[PDB]
Amino acid sequence: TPIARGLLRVGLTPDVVTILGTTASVAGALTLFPMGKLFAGACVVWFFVLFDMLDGAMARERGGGTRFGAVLDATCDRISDGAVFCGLLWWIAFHMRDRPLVIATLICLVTSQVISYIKARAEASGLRGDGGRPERLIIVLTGAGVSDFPFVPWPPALSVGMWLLAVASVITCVQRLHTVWTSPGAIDRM
Amino acid sequence: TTPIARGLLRVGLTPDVVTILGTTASVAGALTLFPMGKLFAGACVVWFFVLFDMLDGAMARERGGGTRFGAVLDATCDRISDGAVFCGLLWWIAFHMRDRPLVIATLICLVTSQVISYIKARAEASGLRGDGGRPERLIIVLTGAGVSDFPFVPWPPALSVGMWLLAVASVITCVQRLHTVWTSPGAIDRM
Repeated sequence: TPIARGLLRVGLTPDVVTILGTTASVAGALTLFPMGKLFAGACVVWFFVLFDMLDGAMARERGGGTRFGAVLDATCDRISDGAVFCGLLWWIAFHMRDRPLVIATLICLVTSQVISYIKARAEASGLRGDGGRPERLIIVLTGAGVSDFPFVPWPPALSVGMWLLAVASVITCVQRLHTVWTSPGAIDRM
Repeated sequence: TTPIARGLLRVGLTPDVVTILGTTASVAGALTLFPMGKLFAGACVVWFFVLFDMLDGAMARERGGGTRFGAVLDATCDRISDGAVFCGLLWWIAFHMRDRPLVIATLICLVTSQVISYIKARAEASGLRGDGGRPERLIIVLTGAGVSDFPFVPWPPALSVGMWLLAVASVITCVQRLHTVWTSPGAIDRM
């Protein structure tokens, strides 16, 4: 929060900081992961996960965020996650011989979008759509970093990371739709 | 074509069930045919079930109302279905062609097909608008695919063309939609 104050000082808006963080996160994911630099990629993506929380600190230290800022931040989280899984997919698909893992990665790619989508769409209709994102990233990035750990790496960790997530994510989808289903007013006709 | 909705309502099928079955058939088709290189058949099937999913709305109108859950489920299903189309096409492109830029274009399409819808849903969740800039997206990629695998007289390049246009168009759409958020009433008031 002193960081947020100093970033305000220089002329950065919260929106600008989100876009730059997302741009840097995406570039990191798409530069490092396809090269097999999985640990470095993981550290950079975690960094910019954390660094993007500074948008809220900056908004608070300006007396307020905006609705657009909220929407932009969320959209950016989706873009950034898509980019994480796409970089990992590139490494996995073209530098390994684990097609089941390619499948698991694609499931993670799609479910990371859909899980968020269900929430936003549920809210757009006045229903709830949460339950079951930081921990999903924790799983896949820890798996990757350990797989490529600078010492005593455990290559299987990527696959374990991905497969767990893929299952966990699918369940989350089902869970979230259930929360939609059981929201008050969900079944009223209009 | 509301008598199909009439008859499916009679049998006891709700719009929600029809949406779930249509989406499942579309996903099975996309993930079964596209990775095999049967692009034309895959495009026909996906187009079929695109149209077949309109029957949920027909049933809702001829039922005195859809439901909120139904809307959410139908949209969620559209997202799943689009992910499946691009995932099957990607499998084909990535492992049975030698076109790395085309893989990139397909991944861009894969992600943007989600993000475009997301911007809309999230803006509405905040009381803003987030539309403008899907039917033509599928028209593009599926036409490219079907022509690429067109019976007897195929033109393979049509796939790469289809994807590359879509990828670009899709990126354009994303920024357009955010602009519509930005210009929504109340969007930039600080709170």
